[PDB]
Amino acid sequence: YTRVVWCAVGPEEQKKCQQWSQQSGQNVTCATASTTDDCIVLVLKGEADALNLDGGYIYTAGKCGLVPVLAENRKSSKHSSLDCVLRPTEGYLAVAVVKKANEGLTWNSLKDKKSCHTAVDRTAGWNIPMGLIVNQTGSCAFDEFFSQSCAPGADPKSRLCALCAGDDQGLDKCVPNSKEKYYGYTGAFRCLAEDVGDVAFVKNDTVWENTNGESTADWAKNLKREDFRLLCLDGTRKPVTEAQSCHLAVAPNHAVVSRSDRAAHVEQVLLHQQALFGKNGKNCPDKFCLFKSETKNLLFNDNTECLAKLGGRPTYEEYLGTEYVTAIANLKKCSLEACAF
Ligand SMILES: *[C@@H]1O[C@H](CO)[C@@H](O[C@@H]2O[C@H](CO)[C@@H](O[C@H]3O[C@H](CO)[C@@H](O)[C@H](O)[C@@H]3O)[C@H](O)[C@H]2NC(C)=O)[C@H](O)[C@H]1NC(C)=O
Ligand SMILES: *[C@@H]1O[C@H](CO)[C@@H](O[C@@H]2O[C@H](CO)[C@@H](O[C@H]3O[C@H](CO)[C@@H](O)[C@H](O)[C@@H]3O)[C@H](O)[C@H]2NC(C)=O)[C@H](O)[C@H]1NC(C)=O
Ligand SMILES: OC[C@H]1O[C@@H](O[C@@H]2[C@H](O)[C@@H](O)[C@H](O[C@H]3[C@H](O)[C@@H](O)[C@@H](O)O[C@@H]3CO)O[C@@H]2CO)[C@H](O)[C@@H](O)[C@@H]1O
Ligand SMILES: *[C@@H]1O[C@H](CO)[C@@H](O[C@@H]2O[C@H](CO)[C@@H](O)[C@H](O)[C@H]2NC(C)=O)[C@H](O)[C@H]1NC(C)=O
Ligand SMILES: [Fe+3]
Ligand SMILES: [Zn+2]
Ligand SMILES: [Zn+2]
Repeated sequence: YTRVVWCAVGPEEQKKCQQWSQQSGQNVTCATASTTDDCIVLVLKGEADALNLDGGYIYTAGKCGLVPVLAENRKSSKHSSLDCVLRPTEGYLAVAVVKKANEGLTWNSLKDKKSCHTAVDRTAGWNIPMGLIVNQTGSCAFDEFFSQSCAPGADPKSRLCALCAGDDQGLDKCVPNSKEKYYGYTGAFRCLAEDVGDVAFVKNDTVWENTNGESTADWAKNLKREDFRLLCLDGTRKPVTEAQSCHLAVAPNHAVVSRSDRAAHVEQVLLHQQALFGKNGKNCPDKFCLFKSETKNLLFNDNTECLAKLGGRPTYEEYLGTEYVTAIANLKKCSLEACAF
């Protein structure tokens, strides 16, 4: 049993995975697909074992029978005595971010503006904001709400992809993987930073991690936190320090999923793999770190301190929470219970 097949989304994740594979002595090997959905299909077919997923994708995976295994745990300030692996996860803050200089833009004036989304089907980038917008407008036409968008995974010729940029060669426009310039947390924040969009749907951490010298990347080098504002549901604008009083939702952390017949073994191997290449890993600062990919968030989020045990051996619904599961199901009616594949 002792060989885990990890699924990588896109060529950049594939490269990192290959490095991990070499360093793990082939205890981990690599399968690769173009999209997260395609990776879930590989796992369902038994052609890969596992991958780490945003909550929106956990919903897709879970409807198809895949189970949560371990969750991303970032650094916190509660349960400080417990080991990271045993410390309870605290979830992240889904936010809507704008430029301070874009004065008078509020939650209530988002119609017909330009939006930047992590990807279709993702928690902070899509399910939360679009679910909120569908409810408030009483309309399923979320594809006509914003004048233009970058929402990787949408129809490339549609307005929802109009702001996406693709790769260096301008290939792979609006593809839901790291090849797309504006993909994921960092890509969506870049879309806002460069004024391609008026609003970015990301998480609190993303803003902090890419401002005030935290990034060094060419587009982020010079970005200041005070130049950004958060949009609150009450129509107010707040500095990015008040994320706890001005968010769209609290999201369940990204988590590893696998088939239930492989979950126990995937868990065993990963706990060992992070002991070697995780935050305080025996071979991280010397050979390879599993949670570092130059602010690109490949395979895992770069802010992951460890993968933590779940406890309560939760179903995918228990992991996501009944509050969030029903929120997706209400949004999915616009696009009742079955596997998508
Ligand atoms: C978009 O609107 C949806 C419909 O109003 C809404 O779904 C509703 O969510 C609430 C709260 O999560 C559910 O009410 C629940 O209230 C308590 C929670 O403790 C439970 O005891 C009840 O059993 C009940 O589940 C509604 O049932 C649910 N409505 C429907 C028809 O599914 C979404 O939350 C809204 N989406 C967003 C993103 O806000
Ligand atoms: C919004 O996201 C921010 C980025 O994740 C986050 O700020 C981070 O908060 C932690 C503590 O919660 C800080 O603490 C770290 O640094 C100290 C020493 O400097 C260490 O002792 C800790 O172990 C820990 O590593 C981070 O420095 C800080 N990150 C940055 C770059 O500012 C906010 O807390 C988030 N806001 C909300 C409301 O959740
Ligand atoms: O919903 C019933 C179900 O809840 C489970 O707790 C949840 C889940 O496992 C956690 O990952 C999640 O963490 C947070 C999430 O962002 C959001 O739900 C928020 O409201 O709360 C957390 C952050 O404050 O919490 C979920 C419950 O809120 C239980 O583990 C499970 O036993 C129960 O059946
Ligand atoms: C690859 O996996 C094997 C099997 O788990 C590892 O070998 C084990 O090492 C552990 C931890 O030090 C010991 O408890 C076991 O006795 C070993 N088992 C066997 C059968 O070899 C190995 O350490 C892993 N290698 C890497 C680099 O990940
Ligand atoms: Fe997410
Ligand atoms: Zn809240
Ligand atoms: Zn349970």
